Amino acid sequence: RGSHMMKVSVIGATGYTGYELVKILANHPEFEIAALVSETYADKMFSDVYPRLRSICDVVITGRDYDAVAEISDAVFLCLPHAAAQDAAAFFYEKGLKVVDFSADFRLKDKKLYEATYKVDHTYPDLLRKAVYGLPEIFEVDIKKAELVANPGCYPTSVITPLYPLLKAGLISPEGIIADSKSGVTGAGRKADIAYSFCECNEDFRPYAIFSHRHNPEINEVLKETGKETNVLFTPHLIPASKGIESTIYTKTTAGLAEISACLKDFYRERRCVRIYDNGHIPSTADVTDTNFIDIGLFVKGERLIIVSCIDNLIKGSSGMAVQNMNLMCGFDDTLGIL
Amino acid sequence: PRGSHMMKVSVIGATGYTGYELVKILANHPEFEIAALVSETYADKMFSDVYPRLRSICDVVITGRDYDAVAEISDAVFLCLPHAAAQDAAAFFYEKGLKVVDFSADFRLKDKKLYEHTYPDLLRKAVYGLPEIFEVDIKKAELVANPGCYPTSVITPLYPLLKAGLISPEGIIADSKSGVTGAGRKADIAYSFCECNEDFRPYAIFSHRHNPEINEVLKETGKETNVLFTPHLIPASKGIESTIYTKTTAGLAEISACLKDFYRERRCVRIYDNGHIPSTADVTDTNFIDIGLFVKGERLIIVSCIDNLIKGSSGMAVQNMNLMCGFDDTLGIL
Ligand code: NA
Ligand code: NA
Repeated sequence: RGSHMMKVSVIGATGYTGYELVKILANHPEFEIAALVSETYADKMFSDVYPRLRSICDVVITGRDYDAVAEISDAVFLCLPHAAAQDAAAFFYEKGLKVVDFSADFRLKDKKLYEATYKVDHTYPDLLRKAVYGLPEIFEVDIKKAELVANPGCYPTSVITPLYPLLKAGLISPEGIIADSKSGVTGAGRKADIAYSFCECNEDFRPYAIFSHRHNPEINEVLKETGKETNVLFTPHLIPASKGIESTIYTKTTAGLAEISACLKDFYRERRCVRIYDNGHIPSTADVTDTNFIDIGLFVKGERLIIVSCIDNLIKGSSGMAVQNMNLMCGFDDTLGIL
Repeated sequence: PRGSHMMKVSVIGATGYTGYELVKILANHPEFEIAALVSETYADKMFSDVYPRLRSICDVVITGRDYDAVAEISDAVFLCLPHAAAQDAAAFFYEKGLKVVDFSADFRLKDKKLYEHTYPDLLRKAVYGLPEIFEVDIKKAELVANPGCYPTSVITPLYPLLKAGLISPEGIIADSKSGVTGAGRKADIAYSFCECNEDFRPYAIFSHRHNPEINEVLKETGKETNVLFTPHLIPASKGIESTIYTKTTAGLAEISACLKDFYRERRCVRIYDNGHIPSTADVTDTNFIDIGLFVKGERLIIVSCIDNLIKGSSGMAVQNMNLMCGFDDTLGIL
């Protein structure tokens, strides 16, 4: 209704995650957009860059003035790349804003692991200790008290969410897990690279980053929080489609389907974004594209458990989760303005 | 140009996507010459009425299912017929002395028990037509079962490694992905443009018919495997990629040496061990199988890519026919 209105800004607003985030913020009943920052498209209206939003979000894009942003905003979403994200997050944090950082810079509590993976130095160790990993259906208790939240990566969301309760309850082995995952091309971001051009990706399907994708350590670092050390092997693939992630996950269980289903449905019992199937239904990316849902299908044969996990990469894998995090930091329901 | 060793060949069930790709290859083949193209649905239409891309290339008039007429004008026949029909046709042309390649599954598994099958005597005689492995058996046969498309991408890289004992036979996982042409020319809502476009999905979990095919054939290595196979539908027309997870004790150089030695004379097999990752666009519209190899500690990851309608079907079928007819297996392909 506007009674608990808060001003929110987006830094790095013209990438694909910024577009999905603005779409949500525009219709959110308590967040009011204050600034949309992009150094490249400054002095243009957001609807000049994204004409689909003409007459819905016509806010004039401004340049990088962080003092300007802090003085007009209660909260900021950072869609910046690494390193720049650290400086901005640190600035807006001490100014007293609520901060959601899309980047990886504050996700990994282990500083050397970060520097080794991202090949850049981490210069805010105390802030790194304070940041909360933004998986709303798992770490809600901690997010509600946070002022700095590291938004999870898109592939880690699709793999962590179904595995977390089963590891913690001891129903699957922590060793030998294979996640064979596939994403739409929007996962590369708004890029001019030849490798992301239409003619190179259209009709093509490929693995990439074999034994080397920066999300594999994130998955295993977070799942350690279940009390069990994991060695998930993660391999991504590029789908000739704009949006959508599917993860096929292979595990070993001593339990039967009924117990595995009860563990997941009990753990996610109040979480409207989590849709769990145990009846033979197979999630596909079209079931979750343009939604904030995560769909999980369960299949058991003997000791083999296969999990199919689907999300929209830009919404449950990024912007929608970012708004759930912001909702939670602001005292709102996690699904406010979402579903 | 007609060749000095010309032979006549017919195609039964010619108007599906496998028949289309097969006709493309036959029309350019320097020795095979098309005699009949049979399709009860499109009889009395020219092949290029169904596939206008082939206009002025293959304008052969399609005929109905009169198998005596085919046998009288053909030295050999390709059967792209559905289950059961394929059994009677292959029994007929075998009696009449024709070389036969059957695209269906009805003659792939020697063990009748897995099928449950009429013609059990004939089932004994059918040869599994994986040309880069069973060449010996193929040349001496009169009935070949063309292998399935997914088994082709998975058996081919795993066979030598199991035989040489370089990977474990237990615990192998094949996570495989295919273009929609793998469903054949069908009027099903599930295969419509609007249902498949922009969508990606696993299917047939724990239940795809190609998965016992993979394991039955790999038993010929001397190893009892339990390959877990899961297929997925790509929103693209053609192409298979198989990501294969194995356990090895051997190093990259040894695994590579095994594969490149076992396939050293086989021009359709392209093996990479240098970090190059194959993609479906590298093999689409070709008869190549591209294999990438990746080792970390005890983990071997294999990436295997084919055109599902050519190397996984029609181009392989012409390899099998070439071999049965005394030609080099890549004649008219490379
Ligand atoms: Na709003
Ligand atoms: Na020809």
